[PDB]
Amino acid sequence: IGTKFILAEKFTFDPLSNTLIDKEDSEEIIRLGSNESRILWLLAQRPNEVISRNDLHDFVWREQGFEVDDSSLTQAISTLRKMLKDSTKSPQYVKTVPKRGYQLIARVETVEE
Repeated sequence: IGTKFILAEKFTFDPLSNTLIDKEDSEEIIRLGSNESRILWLLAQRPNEVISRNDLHDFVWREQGFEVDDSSLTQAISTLRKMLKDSTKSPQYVKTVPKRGYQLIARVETVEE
């Protein structure tokens, strides 16, 4: 329902507004793209589960909404990694599973509804 979460105890994420605000820098606010938010939505609906490209497609196919096509899955993941300021060579907050999809490792702390 757009419940606010803190990611990785480093960033405050508002799914409702689709924005990420760095806890260490309140002036640093990054807007999240359509498919980029679709990923985190599926992760919110499937905590601790790997989200595939087919899963993303399923979300798009569901409801009466349409895909804006801001970016691909992998591209959206790259953006998410940048937004969370994760490691390039060995990310510790975003996990990639070969031939399965992607899974968020960042700790998810409930803030408010």
